[PDB]
Parts: sequence; structure tokens; C-alpha cells
Amino acid sequence: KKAGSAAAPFTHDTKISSELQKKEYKKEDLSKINSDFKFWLSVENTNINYPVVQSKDNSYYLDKDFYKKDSISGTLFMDYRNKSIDDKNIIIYGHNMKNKTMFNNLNKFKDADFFKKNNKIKITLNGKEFLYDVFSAYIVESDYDYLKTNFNNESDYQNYINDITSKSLYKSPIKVNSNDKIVTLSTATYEFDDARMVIHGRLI
Amino acid sequence: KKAGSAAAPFTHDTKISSELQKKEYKKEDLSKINSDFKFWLSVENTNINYPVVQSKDNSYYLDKDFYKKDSISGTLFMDYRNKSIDDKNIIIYGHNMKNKTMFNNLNKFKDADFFKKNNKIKITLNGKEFLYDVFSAYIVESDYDYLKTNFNNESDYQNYINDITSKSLYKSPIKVNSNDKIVTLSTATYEFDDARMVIHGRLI
Repeated sequence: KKAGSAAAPFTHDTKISSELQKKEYKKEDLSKINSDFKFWLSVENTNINYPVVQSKDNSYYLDKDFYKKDSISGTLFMDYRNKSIDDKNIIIYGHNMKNKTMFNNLNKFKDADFFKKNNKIKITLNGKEFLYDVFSAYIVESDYDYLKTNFNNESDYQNYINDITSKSLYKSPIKVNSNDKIVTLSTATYEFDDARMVIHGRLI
Repeated sequence: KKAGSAAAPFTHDTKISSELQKKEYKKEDLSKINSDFKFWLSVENTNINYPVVQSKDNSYYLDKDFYKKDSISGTLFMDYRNKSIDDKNIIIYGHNMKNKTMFNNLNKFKDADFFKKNNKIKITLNGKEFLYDVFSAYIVESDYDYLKTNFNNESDYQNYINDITSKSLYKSPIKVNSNDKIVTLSTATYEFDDARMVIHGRLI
């Protein structure tokens, strides 16, 4: 009946994802299933609990599953510019799906209270967990690209931080400086989307 | 470089779509390529100029090209409920793509000045061209399901008309009533889109 409500495509990704959640919990090595795998990602009080891959660009995995087959949800993925631990800003992209999956829940950070509750973003890499507090959340337009992974100096990075901080829908009691590391979570799509969600966390 | 801007998947759909424009101009029979083919759709002062198909639901052709292959743009398709030439409302669905293809240009109707230009919708079927005047246009939440192909009586139909007329961002000269036939063009997607375009024309 409803346009784009058919079950089989969501079932595909739902089945793949949950199976991977199990495998991750048992500490199986997911990079033996896709060498593109980098780390696991979760966010407190969301359903965001997924693997993150990376490829040559910022598109391949939007409509591809963890086994590289076509899929409407895709797999979360790190920006292709990211290289290492040391990067100042880790950027991760995902669909906003209609059964409220992938990065859909990023929308919760629009609630004033949820945002004050200070839910953490969590990255798990080779059995070591890294935590980030959200200091900035906002909504951007289809072709928003103010998303930088690396910087020439302490000063450029500070300016980027001042900028993305001033953009926040809500003021956070966390000042970030040029010695911090940050994470950026972004909605992304091949379709036109003027309501894209952008979240920034600070490494605790 | 930028998230979801990889050329290749768009190239796939541009190639197909412009070949089919050439085939339709030549008056080739497109139902020999795909049985599901129904008619041709264009809209004045837009790049909307595509083939319309129908499956047995409202999802299959969202991410399938006219050769029933995976594609990020899909193929414009008619609501499965439209069975007859005497249906009171014909309803067609399409993607709002980032490269401004498919039903992107429905968004042009958000402009008061494009709206009052009376740009007509065009259905070409078996040689015969059928023309419609756009009398309502608006934005709807991801959920919107107030899309009805048929009605039990002229009172039910008039109420439907009255309602969708009230939603228009703009008032139109054109009065619609329960003896009219109408077309409905809706943006649609597997993702969450609280900014999707619905427009309605009236058969001339």
C-alpha cells in the first residue's frame, strides 16, 4: 500500500545487521569478512549499533551492504580521507532510513532534553573503546560540505571548531580546543535532502 | 569527494533515460522492452520527461531501472491501484535525486512564480496526448498516505478535492469538481523524507 513500505529490502539489511551485531559481541574479527571494516560504532540511547567500513570514495557503501551487494540501507562508512588514529576529525556517513534505522536516530539530538542528557558516541577498535560527548548538533542542506578531516595547523583547526560549534542548535558546556580530537556523524544520500543531520563529538 | 556525488550510478540512469527519450520520439513501442510500461509523462518547463510503469505494489520500481536492474534513481511508476482509464485520480511516484533528475523538479512548484505560469502536466498514451492544469502543490511528511485512486461517490470525491486544494501552498484560478479527472505526482523514497513534494493537476 504505502510507497516504499515493501518489507523485503529492509529485511535484507535488518538480517545482515543483527547477524553482525552478534558476531561483534562474541568478538569475532569482522575484517576477515570485509577487509574494508575499520571499527564498530554505537550511540547511547539510539539504535545506532553498526559496523563502519571505508572505501576509495564517499559513495560506494551508501547503497551496498557489508558483503558488497546492492542494498537500500547500505553500510555506515568513514570518509575516504581518513587515514589513522591521529586524524583530528573522523567523519562517518549513513542513510536516514524510513523504518528508523542506520543514522535515523541522529534526529534525536534535535530534542533539547536528549541533547542535555549527554549521550556518548562510542567507537570500538581492536577491543578498545573510545568515547565522545556531543558538543554540537545541527541540520544542514543537501549540498553541505563543511566537513574537514585534516588541518595544516592548530589555528585552522580551532577556526573549524569555532564554526561548527557556533552552528549547534543547542549550547553545550564543553569547549573543544586544537588539542582535542573529534568525530562527526553525518546523514548522507544520493537523493536530495535539505534536512541532513550533523553531530559532532569530542574524544573524552 | 563529496558524500553521494559519485558519477557512475547517475550515469547509469542518465544513459537509460535519454535513450528512452530518443525511442519515444521515434514512436517505438516501449512495452516490447518492458511489459509493465504504461505511458509517457512530461511536465512543461522541467526536465521531467520519463516513462511510467506499474508493478503489483508501490515499491518495486523505486530502485529499479526500466530493464528491472538495480539503480539509485529507479523508474517513475503508477500506483498499483490505478487499474482503469476512468480512474478519478492517477497517482505516480518518483525519486527526488541530488542531480536534479526524476521528480526533483516538482520542487520548482514551491515558487509562487513558477506555479502561476500554469505549466501543464502531460500524459502521452497510444499517440493521444492528455493535458492537465496544476491546481494544488505542497510539502508533506515522510508518512503522507492521503493518496486515493478512487471514491464511492461524488461527495467523497469532492471532499478529497476540497482537502487537497486547501493544502496547496498557493491558490489557483482553477476550480476542480467531482466530474473532473485528476493526476497526482508524488515524491517517494525508502528513506525518511519530511520534505516531499506532492502536486495535483486537472484533466483538460
